[PDB]
Amino acid sequence: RIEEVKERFVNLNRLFQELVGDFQAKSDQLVSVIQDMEKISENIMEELKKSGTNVDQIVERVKEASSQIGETLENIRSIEKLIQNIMRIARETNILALNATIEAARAGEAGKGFMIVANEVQNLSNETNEVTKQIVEKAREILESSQRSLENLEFMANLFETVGKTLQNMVRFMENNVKLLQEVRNSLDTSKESLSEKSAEIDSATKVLEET
Amino acid sequence: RIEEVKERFVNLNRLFQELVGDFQAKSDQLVSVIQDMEKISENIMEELKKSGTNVDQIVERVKEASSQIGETLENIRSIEKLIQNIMRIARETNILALNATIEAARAGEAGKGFMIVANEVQNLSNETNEVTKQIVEKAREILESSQRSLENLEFMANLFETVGKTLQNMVRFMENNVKLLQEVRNSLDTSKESLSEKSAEIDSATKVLEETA
Repeated sequence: RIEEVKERFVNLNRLFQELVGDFQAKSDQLVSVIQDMEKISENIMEELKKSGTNVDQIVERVKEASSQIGETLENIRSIEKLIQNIMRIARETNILALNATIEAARAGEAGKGFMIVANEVQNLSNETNEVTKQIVEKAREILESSQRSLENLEFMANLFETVGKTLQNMVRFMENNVKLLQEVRNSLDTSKESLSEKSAEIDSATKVLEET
Repeated sequence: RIEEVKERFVNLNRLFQELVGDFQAKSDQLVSVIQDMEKISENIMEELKKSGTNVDQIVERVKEASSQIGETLENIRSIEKLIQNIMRIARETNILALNATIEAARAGEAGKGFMIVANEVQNLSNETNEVTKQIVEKAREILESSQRSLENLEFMANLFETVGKTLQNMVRFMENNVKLLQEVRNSLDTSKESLSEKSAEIDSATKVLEETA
């Protein structure tokens, strides 16, 4: 009759033992899965850090390529001012020769020698002016090319903006991920311990009942 | 005596129940963060993939940028060819100016004026020669810059190549991590429900005992 209610306790004790036992098994198994990727996560965080250095270098490299394009733009400006000077020299040489040929014709037979030489200096002056425009044409091509480069570099800087922001969002997510996982493990370990402690006390108490 | 044990169970069960309830509360809160993180993860994966295509575009653009420097390289080389032509012309004009002073000097006093113009043409030719030297100096500095920029683009291209890989690695991790998250959620979901049923069963049975015997 009293032995009748004893089986009730023992039975209840079994229920606790089976519950905690399952809990221990479930959480340890969960903890193992979390741990299994703890290594893979360290490599990733270390990779995100090195990524920041690559990002920083790229931002400066793009900066450097721009200032350099800005250097040849300056040099072309100089070449253009210089080539214009050559052009003026050609023109000044040209009228000196032209006016030379006129006066050469003023004088008689002796002027013929000077006339011929002055005629050639003219042709040469006109040829220099011709090459000059060819250089201008090239200089202008380089200006066009350079402008397309500066725009291409801005396009790159624009597009890379998202890339930098994305890696930053990744680093943050990784911190929050690590933190969430820690809390998960923390709740599991803490709960398993306190609960297992509880069934341990329920087990002993049970032993007392049957013991005497 | 059945009493001291019965009171022991009642007390222990009570405390036991408080603990389970506590794990369920904290469990619920963690699950809420997991779910939110799975959504955040989804967005970051989309960001990662967009950065990938962005980097691909950039890889193609640095190649274009390299073509542009090379074209300036061809043109600046064409300019040096053209400058040499002007240099030959200036030499050719100088000796003509030289044979001119001589002829004027042999003409007599009437050649004094023709000597002046020829002397100036010489000087002008010499002038062209000097300006040309400055142009050569500038034309080389552009080459120096262009090559320097070509090496910058080269190291840039391979720098974008590292980021591109890193991006694919991140995509790989996020895909994996999302699975872990889903797995932890599911594990928590099922355990909460079973722990609840099992704990309720023991709770009821404790109450049935506490009231009898």
